[PDB]
Amino acid sequence: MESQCRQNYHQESEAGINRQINMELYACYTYQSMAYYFDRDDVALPGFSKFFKNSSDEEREHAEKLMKYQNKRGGRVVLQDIKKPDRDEWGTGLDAMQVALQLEKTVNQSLLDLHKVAGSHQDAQMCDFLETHYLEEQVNAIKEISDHITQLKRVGSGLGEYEYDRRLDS
Amino acid sequence: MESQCRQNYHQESEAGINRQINMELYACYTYQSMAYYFDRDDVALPGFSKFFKNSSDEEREHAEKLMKYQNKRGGRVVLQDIKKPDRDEWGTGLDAMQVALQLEKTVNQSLLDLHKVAGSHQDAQMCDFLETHYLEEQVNAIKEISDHITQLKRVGSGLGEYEYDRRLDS
Amino acid sequence: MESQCRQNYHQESEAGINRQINMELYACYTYQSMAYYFDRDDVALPGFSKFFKNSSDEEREHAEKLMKYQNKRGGRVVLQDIKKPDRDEWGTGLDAMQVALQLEKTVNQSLLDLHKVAGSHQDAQMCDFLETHYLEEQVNAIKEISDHITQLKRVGSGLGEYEYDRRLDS
Amino acid sequence: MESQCRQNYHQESEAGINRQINMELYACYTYQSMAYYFDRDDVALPGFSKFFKNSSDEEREHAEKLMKYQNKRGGRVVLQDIKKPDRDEWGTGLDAMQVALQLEKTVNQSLLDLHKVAGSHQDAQMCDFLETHYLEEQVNAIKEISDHITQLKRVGSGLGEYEYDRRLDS
Amino acid sequence: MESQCRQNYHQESEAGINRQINMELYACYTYQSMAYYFDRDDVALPGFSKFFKNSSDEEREHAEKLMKYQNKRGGRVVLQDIKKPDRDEWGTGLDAMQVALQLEKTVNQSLLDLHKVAGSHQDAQMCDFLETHYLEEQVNAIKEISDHITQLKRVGSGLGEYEYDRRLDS
Amino acid sequence: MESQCRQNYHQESEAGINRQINMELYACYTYQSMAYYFDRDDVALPGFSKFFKNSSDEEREHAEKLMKYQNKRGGRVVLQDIKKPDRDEWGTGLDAMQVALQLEKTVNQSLLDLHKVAGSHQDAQMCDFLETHYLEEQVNAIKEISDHITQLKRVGSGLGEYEYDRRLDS
Ligand SMILES: [Fe+3]
Ligand SMILES: [Fe+3]
Ligand SMILES: [Fe+3]
Ligand SMILES: [Fe+3]
Ligand SMILES: [Fe+3]
Ligand SMILES: [Fe+3]
Repeated sequence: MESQCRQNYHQESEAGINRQINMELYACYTYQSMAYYFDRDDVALPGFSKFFKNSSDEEREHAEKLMKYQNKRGGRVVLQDIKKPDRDEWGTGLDAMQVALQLEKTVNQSLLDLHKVAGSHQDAQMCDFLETHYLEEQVNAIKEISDHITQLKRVGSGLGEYEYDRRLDS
Repeated sequence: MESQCRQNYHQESEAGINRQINMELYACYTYQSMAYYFDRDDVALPGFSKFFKNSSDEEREHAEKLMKYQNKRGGRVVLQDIKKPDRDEWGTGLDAMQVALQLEKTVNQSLLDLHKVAGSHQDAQMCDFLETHYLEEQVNAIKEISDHITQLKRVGSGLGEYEYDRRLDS
Repeated sequence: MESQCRQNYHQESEAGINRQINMELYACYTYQSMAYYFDRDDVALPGFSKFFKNSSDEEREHAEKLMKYQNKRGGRVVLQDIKKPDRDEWGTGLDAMQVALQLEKTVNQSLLDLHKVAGSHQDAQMCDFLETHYLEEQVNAIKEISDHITQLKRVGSGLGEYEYDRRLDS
Repeated sequence: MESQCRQNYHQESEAGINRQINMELYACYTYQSMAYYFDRDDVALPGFSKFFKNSSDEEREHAEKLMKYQNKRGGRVVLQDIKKPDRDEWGTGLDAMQVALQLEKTVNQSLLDLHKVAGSHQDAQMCDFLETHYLEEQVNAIKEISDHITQLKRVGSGLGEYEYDRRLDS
Repeated sequence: MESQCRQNYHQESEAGINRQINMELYACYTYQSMAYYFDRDDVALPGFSKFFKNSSDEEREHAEKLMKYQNKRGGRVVLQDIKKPDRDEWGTGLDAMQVALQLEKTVNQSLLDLHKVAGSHQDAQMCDFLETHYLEEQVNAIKEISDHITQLKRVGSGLGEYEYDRRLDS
Repeated sequence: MESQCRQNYHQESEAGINRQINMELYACYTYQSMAYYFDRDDVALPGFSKFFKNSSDEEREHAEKLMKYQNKRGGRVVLQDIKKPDRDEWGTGLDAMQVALQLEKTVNQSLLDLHKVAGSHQDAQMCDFLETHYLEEQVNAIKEISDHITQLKRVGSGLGEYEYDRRLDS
């Protein structure tokens, strides 16, 4: 029952998209966890909460665009369990930004590996789709989070973290 | 490290909220699956796709409001794996609406059991929170989906399903 | 042929809603009678006429919302005769307001008994529906009519009743 | 205590108006029944529901205009029981439209008999009142419902009934 | 001289409302004290001053709504002395927020005890009134003040307290 | 710890302001009592209710301006119990206006005694503050209430009191 759409779309690329979908949803869930961690009364950093809630929404949007792409190419979406996040509590604002940077680098490596799979099969359209809609945003997200980390080291604990939280809330 | 917020909030109610969060996220994931199933080129029902994408977004919003409520009361959000949906393909529009009705009844029973836990501990605020923000919407959602099922039986397969899809897309 | 909607909805609650529907329609009919009584040429109190016509319309709206609720829960609307009002003529403005207070207290007692039936079966949603959409309005209506009665005793017969009629017409 | 208004108003005409009031209220109640029948989850025809709810409201308005007319002429409104509708369930859309046509013809015959009573007593004003505000609308209502019946026979059961329901909802 | 309004309103519930009125007025007075404490020239924290003045106004509004409710149900408002606040000076911003949290928890416990009295007498309307207009706001107020306390511990004394004062003034 | 603000501010004037604060709050409480007395279902005079609620709010505003003035001058606000009002019920509209006149004259005498204390210590600014913001308003309030009393004697009991209530509600 090969899809009437399918053309130049390798089954390895199709499986890679399904793998990437689960990875994006995993990142979504971790950011959702962080968002409500910073909403705890004994944490109470609403700027960090908003930053990670927005990051969560953006990851969900990335996953759904991959689901849409899967269908466009005639592939078939196959979902797996979304594994719960690595921690239940995420420390300081700086701690969570550090985790976010490693998470974004993990998603980026996964996308770079997916791009290699697509290129190996001369899937020129899928390569450009990944470059345009995924790879550029990862480079921007990693730079932005790195800037946040550097600034959070500069301002220090206590009042410094409070002031940076105001910046994220603004 | 009992939260400075906590008052009249039983640990059984707190665990019940965490259980309900995972249930809402599970329903979210199933609706997300259906949404992109109806986006398949060999299904191609964009009205059903939109209906289930919106249902998915609403379930996500319900889960996040429970996470917010957990924090308001001084409880602690503890997330578990989001289990993948029961199926990979969802049949006809009528088939998927039937599954949706059973899913909504499952979430509703779970909320009714949660309300009993809250009432047992005379958690009057949590009872009203659940009634106002969860129980009324479940009654409306179940009626709406039941209406859809009846109409989909009336219009039948083929052109009938196409016409009802237009109604959901409108 | 149990409705596909039905969940946590006891047949005693379903019969109680049908009983309440007939009670609301009965109150509607009595207020309609009063409205056109005060439109008689030998009564000629257009403010009282308008007050009771509006009360009649509100009772009709309450009955229809119960019919809608019956359907939402999967119950089945069963209508009975609407008994004609207790009188054909309603006396003075004060007389009719006194009858209205007893009528509203009768409807309120009936709703309070219905709420007990719902609570007995742990129908948490139906309890909140009745509290939100019926019980609060009864408390307000009873206070408002009691205020009217006190004022009508203050102003007395003749010119006093005329002046209060202007207030209701305003 | 003959009303100071009364002139050229026969007691037979006055009783006939009271009879007609009860007939209009009866039709109101039957249409109200149909409206909430089509709101059942196992019927789920919101266009038919709206059509009969509007018909119900129009019958109520006709009854109240007769009550107003009774008072204008110096007659006295005397209300009777409103008998419950002939059925609890009304079948298909076509079935209910058929019942509506017979109901409207029954009300029309009753008004035609009332017009004869008025004319017999040379009540020229009451004849014109009935012609202008009741008889013309009955002819229009009967034609409109007959058109609906013919169209519902044309479109047939299933998808046809669904499409006509959309027309009534529009 | 039982009020013509009174229905399903127990004298224990009526006394409980009068007790709650005095409690709300007491909280009002304490917040008023704090507001003008932070207006002292040797304290000079106008953001904290505004926060507690607004809290004072909200407590006054809660008390007046209970007085209004007492009258709605046919109970009789009986006022007692408003006891002066526990202190004349309230320390640091953090100190006063700590006192506010304990004050709000005291009012909340009192309302929860009042809700139990109402429920014991199956006063369904009064239960919902308390849940809707009092209990939800207490949960929100306690969370908000707890967030303030956590943030004030984070920012520390001196410049930190000044910066948080700006936040409350904003 | 004499305030850095303090200049030409005698401790007798400072104690007098604290005494006046408690007097204004006492008047506030009495007017609040009257406001909800006229909201009783067996009193039901909403114009009088509004008049005394507004008078209550104005007394509260006067007290807070004295608290603000205390701080401006470097004095220290010291609050005492607010004694409950002299009565629980306030009779007729005329009765309550009579009590209001005596209350306003009591507050006025207290302010006149405070002005003497200030003048004795050549506190020229405090004298002008009291004249501008307190003494003129007392003369206006006493005249206005006296006019109300005279009018309420003119219109008499029953319909007259009702008509004057409309004037206060306007
Ligand atoms: Fe992503
Ligand atoms: Fe949900
Ligand atoms: Fe009603
Ligand atoms: Fe008619
Ligand atoms: Fe309060
Ligand atoms: Fe004053």
